[PDB]
Amino acid sequence: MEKVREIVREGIRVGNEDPRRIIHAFKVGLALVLVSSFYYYQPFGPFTDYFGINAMWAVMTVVVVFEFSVGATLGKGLNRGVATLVAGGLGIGAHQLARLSGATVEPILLVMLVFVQAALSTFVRFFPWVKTKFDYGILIFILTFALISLSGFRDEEIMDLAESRLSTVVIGGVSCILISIFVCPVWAGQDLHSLLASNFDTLSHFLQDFGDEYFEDYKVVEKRKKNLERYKSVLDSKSDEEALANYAEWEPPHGQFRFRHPWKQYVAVGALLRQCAYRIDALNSYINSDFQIPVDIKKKLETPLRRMSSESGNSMKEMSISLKQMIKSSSSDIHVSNSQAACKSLSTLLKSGILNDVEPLQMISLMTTVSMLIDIVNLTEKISESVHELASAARFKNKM
Amino acid sequence: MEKVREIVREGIRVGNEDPRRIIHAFKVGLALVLVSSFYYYQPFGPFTDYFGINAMWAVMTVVVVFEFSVGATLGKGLNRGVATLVAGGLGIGAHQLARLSGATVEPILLVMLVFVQAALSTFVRFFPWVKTKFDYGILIFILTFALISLSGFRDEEIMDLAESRLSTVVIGGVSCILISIFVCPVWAGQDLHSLLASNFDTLSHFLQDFGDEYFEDYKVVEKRKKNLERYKSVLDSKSDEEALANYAEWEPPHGQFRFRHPWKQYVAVGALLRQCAYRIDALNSYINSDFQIPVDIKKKLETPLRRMSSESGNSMKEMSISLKQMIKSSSSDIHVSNSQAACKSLSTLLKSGILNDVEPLQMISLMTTVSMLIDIVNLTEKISESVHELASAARFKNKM
Repeated sequence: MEKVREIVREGIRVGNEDPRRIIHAFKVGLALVLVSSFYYYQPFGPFTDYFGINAMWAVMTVVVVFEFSVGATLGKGLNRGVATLVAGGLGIGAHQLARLSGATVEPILLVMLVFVQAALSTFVRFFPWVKTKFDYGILIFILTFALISLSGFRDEEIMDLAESRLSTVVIGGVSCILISIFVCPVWAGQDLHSLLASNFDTLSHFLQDFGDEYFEDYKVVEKRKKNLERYKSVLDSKSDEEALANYAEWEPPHGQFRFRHPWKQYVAVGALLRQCAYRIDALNSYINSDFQIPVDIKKKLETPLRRMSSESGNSMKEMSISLKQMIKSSSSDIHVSNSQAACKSLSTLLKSGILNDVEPLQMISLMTTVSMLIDIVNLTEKISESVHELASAARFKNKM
Repeated sequence: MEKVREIVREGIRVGNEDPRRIIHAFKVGLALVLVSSFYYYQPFGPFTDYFGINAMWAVMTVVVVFEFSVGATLGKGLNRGVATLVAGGLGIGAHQLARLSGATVEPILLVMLVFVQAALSTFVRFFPWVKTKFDYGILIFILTFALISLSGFRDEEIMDLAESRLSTVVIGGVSCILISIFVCPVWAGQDLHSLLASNFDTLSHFLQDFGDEYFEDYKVVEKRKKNLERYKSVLDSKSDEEALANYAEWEPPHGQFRFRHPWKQYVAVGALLRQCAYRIDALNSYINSDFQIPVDIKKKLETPLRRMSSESGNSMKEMSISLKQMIKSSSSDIHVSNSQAACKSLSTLLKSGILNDVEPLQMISLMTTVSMLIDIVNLTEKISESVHELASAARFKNKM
């Protein structure tokens, strides 16, 4: 049980994190049973079934194609479909050519043609473009060509083999797509939105908590995690955005995400958020440092830093709220202009030379924090306007 | 041609970048032909071949298993093997149970058992551990179980189906592994080393070029790229290290990488390098800023910054050189101790209060750069000792 206790604790962890994993776990079985039921009771027309494997290949297709998102299954399905089709055309042709050649030189030319096309496709699988969109496609290309040709089958049982494999791929993939679209869908574009909104939320949290904390047993450790991992989640979430983007470019236009939709913008805004998290990471590194500033000097500058920090955090919150609800807004304008005014005020206060009573090491630490905050304000401005452009160029809801 | 000109330019780009992609492109075809040649001319013993698909499944295995690295193919091959074996045991058993049940309630219990095991395995495919090591394994588990059972085959043609699919998977995978190991190998551990060494190299370059540049039409843009992307390559190279690590934990102990080898250390050193690149990124952001410091004040502090920058860069170069050749060294010691001395010297020079002639905005910029450099020195110390521990705990060549 002790290993079983371990596994059930981790299983229920993954469970309560997200129930859609459970619903999808059932969707797979539902699609499998649906397909096998189609092939047991022929609904209207019994096919050739010349080899007796139609059911085997339909189930192999369904297991291999079905993925989590809706775009993912749509992509694996479309790739598998078109790839098997074209590879079938070429396989039929090449085997006809081989029959044309001779009787003892048939296998040798079959070998030659398989070698050439397999080598060339494998080398195409190292491009960047194909690697991001259609690696499974080129895989099935190689697979199906060598499947059709190099099979030790007579010259007459190929005109049927291709149609068998092709029709099976079609019907299996279509079952997977329809189940995934119309049972309890899991769209990737929506997940990308909520991921973006989670990033913005976490940053706003840190900014407020910083405006509180920079001027103050095991609970220290709880708060340490409450600061560290909260933002660090943004730093290690670049491949996930990049993946949800590739999947989301396949989806069909559902409820609120119209057809021509700008995902590349979502990844660009991702990059900007990543830079803001770099800066925040430096700030946090100072919060948990060893050389520590006397509180009085930081209190000498509490005020403008307070405004800048709090107002940047409010602006991030406004962007998150306006995005997670796909609603259009303009509160970011005032909540960023206030921070600009606070920045110029801070510059003027620095012009007063009030810092002429401090040892320069403390000057190192304090001026570092000042610079980090200033850079964050500027980046928040750019993010604000970029997100504003994104929303406008996507037809968000101007109802407010 | 114009699209073809486009594609040939990109093809030759990917080509000249790395020729091992071409050699591997040929390795795939060589393995395919080898397998089909085995199944055409039975070398010693003709199998049952009761269904006429042994060649089809052998080629499907070879195309699907073969990957770039050596660890990758070894992993996909081992997963496919053990998974098909265990799934075969269960499929045989369950179909016997179904025969035990009845005659018209056979398909229903078959359905039930497939549903249960498929659903459970799909839900196991959401763990973290299984997701990093054996996702293909659980995939083939589901695949082969439903393949064996839900196939519309009589109760007597299963004792042969399992052995057919299993022996085919074995022989195909073994051909792929042997070709990939003994033709012109592409190890993943070696790639991880050279990736690490490339990271260290790029950082050293930036440090030297910074010690030159911080105190100075289209050529500005060439140098801008020569600074930006050089280090930015380290920032977006976390998933690649993480992937080469998973692949490298499968490889067999070849020439210089002994059996028990510490890859997790290579990823940890990766994380530390990533932090150093964060700092460097802030430095570069200041280099390309708009508000610009008058040169004279920076010249007031050129000297200790010069030593610190140059010596950290030299220390990084020493680590890279000692690692890329798997040779052991101790030049890092002196080349880091010199930087420590320079840091204390800089602190003392700051104690002279020489900075009492500067407007505090310039103080913001200058103290920011000072702090970045100091933090980089400290991180370089930690990286130095961590890499030193790594080398020692891996038995590097103490010949110098």
